[PDB]
Amino acid sequence: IVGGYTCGANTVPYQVSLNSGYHFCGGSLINSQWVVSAAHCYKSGIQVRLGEDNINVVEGNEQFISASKSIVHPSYNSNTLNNDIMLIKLKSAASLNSRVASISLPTSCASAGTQCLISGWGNTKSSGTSYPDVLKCLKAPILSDSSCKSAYPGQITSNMFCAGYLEGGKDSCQGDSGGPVVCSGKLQGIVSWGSGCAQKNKPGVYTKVCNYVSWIKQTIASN
Repeated sequence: IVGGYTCGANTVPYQVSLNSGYHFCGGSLINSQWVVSAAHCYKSGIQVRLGEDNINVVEGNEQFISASKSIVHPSYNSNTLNNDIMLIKLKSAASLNSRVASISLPTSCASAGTQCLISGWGNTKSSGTSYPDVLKCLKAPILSDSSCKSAYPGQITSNMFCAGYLEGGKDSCQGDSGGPVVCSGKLQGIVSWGSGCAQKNKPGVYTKVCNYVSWIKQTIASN
């Protein structure tokens, strides 16, 4: 997260870290046994870490649960990142509490201007790279359709939306992958892609979760 701020220990209970001997992506807890992330965050043997703040230090409130299966959307396009969503089922149900809680899926898409909360342990610099210990936050508004399409000419599909600041300086970055974009208590987006990080006219492009609610429900139910 570029230009964000320390969220504060477990102030984003639904935020999770995908681990492969190291943090490589973010994720959102949607129920005691399922996590929503980006399809580009796929890999075998992922270990989900819940209740994390300082990913470099075991603080005592974490729950490490191996993913029993990571299901990428059937229509995921690796080149464009169209349909960049993935469901991860936990080998076992997480113990939900004040530091480990799920986020509600949307029942309708968010309007331009809707301010959201984006979080993650990604790269904190727009040039080069520096990773934080604790979870970083960022309040960013959803960008209008036209401004989104102008920034990424012909690269924005209906399963994507922009959010951030066109003047740059504040944005998500590599490491935030799969992380949440919560607006009014609803997970409306997933950290997907973008041109650089925090560049002017190059805001974060996020997976439009509202478009995948039926798929998510259908996948969770038959798994």
